Amino acid sequence: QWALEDFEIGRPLGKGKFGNVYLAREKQSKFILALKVLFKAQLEKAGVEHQLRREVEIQSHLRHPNILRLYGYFHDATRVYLILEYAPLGTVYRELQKLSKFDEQRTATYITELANALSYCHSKRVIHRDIKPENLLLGSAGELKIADFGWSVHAPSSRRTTLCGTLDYLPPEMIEGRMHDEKVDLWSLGVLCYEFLVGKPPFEANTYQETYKRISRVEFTFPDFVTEGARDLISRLLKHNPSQRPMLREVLEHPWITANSSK
Ligand SMILES: Nc1ncnc2c1ncn2[C@@H]1O[C@H](COP(=O)(O)OP(=O)(O)O)[C@@H](O)[C@H]1O
Ligand SMILES: [Mg+2]
Ligand SMILES: [Mg+2]
Repeated sequence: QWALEDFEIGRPLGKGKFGNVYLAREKQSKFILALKVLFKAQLEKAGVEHQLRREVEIQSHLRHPNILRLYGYFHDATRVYLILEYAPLGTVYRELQKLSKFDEQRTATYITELANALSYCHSKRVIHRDIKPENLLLGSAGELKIADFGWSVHAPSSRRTTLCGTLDYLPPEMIEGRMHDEKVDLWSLGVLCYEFLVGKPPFEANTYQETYKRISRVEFTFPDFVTEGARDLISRLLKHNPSQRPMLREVLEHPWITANSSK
C-alpha cells in the first residue's frame, strides 16, 4: 500500500527512542500526518519487535476522540514507519514546561479526557502501561489524546523482563514484577493528576533506586496549594493495592473532578 516515496517529509515533530517522529503530507491527498520512523537495527538489537507489533495492532483498531489514531504503516530496507494522526498542539509535557503548573480547571479536564479514553481501552481489556506527559498529545481544539501504545497489552500481564522507564509513572506491581491488570493505568492517572497540580511527579527522586523506594513505599506529600478535593482524588488512585484503586467511574464522578472539569 504505502511507501516512503508516497510522502513529503516535514519537520521533526519529536524524539522517540527507536527513532524520531516527523510531520508529512500524502502526495496525492495532501493529507498531513505524523510519520514515526523506527530503525530495524535498533529494534532488533533491543528485541522489541513484539512490542511494535502490539502497538500497531492495538492502536490501529482503536477509535476514540481522546486516542491518537494509527492509520497504517509500511516499511523499507532499514526502518519501519508508522502512519499516525497529527497532534497540532504537541504534548502535555511541553505545556507543563511552559506553565510549570496547571490549574485545577485545566487538570480536571485533562483527567476526564484521560479517564474517558482509558475507560474505552479497559473496556476492550487493553492496558496502556506508559501514560505520561510525553505520550499525551493535544489536538486541534486542545483536547487530550493518548498515544505511543508501545507498551500497550491485550491482557492480565506480567512484565517483558525489562525496563526502560522513568519509574515515576509506574505502579508498585510493575516496578516489582507481579501480575498486573488494567488498574495500573489508574495509578498513572494519579501520578499524572499530582504532576499537573504540583509540577513534578509524586515519587520523583534523584536516583532509580531512590525513586524505586518511594514508589514501592508510596512515599509522597502534598504541597500547601493542593486543595483538599485534589488531595482526596490523588490519595485514592495511589493505592499499593491494585484492588483498593477506584474505578474509572468513581473518578469521572468524584466531586473535585465534576466541580472543575469542563468536558
Ligand atoms: N503525532 C505526533 N505529533 C507530534 N509529536 C509527536 C507525535 N507522535 C510522537 N510525537 C513526539 O515524539 C515523542 C516520542 O514519540 P512516541 O511515539 O510518543 O514515543 P516513543 O519514545 O516510544 O517513540 C513524544 O514525546 C512527542 O513529543
Ligand atoms: Mg513516547
Ligand atoms: Mg513508547
